[PDB]
Amino acid sequence: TTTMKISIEFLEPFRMTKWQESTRRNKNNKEFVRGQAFARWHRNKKDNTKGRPYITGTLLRSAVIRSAENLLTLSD
RNA sequence: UUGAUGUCACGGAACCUUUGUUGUCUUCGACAUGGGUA
Repeated sequence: TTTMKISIEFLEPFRMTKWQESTRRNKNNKEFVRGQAFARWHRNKKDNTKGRPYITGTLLRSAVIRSAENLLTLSD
């Protein structure tokens, strides 16, 4: 395998989801499903708010697939 | 700290209603103080 280092630079304030317990991270929780397009909060330990933000590779993948659809539309 | 053949969340105006307002002559006279003498 070969590794491609990337970085993302924001030009505007970005949105982030409210952290939720693992019993609630499923399709029947409206709050979790609505936040799936935002950034996430990670707690270092589940009983403390201490943590830091992150972005999933899945979301970037989805955005890239949409972009690829548009580019291939332009090139026929 | 994701999981992958499927994410329109740039898919959603913190928006809407509310009088810093009501009442009042820039006037006017008797009052302070605590003993003293048998």
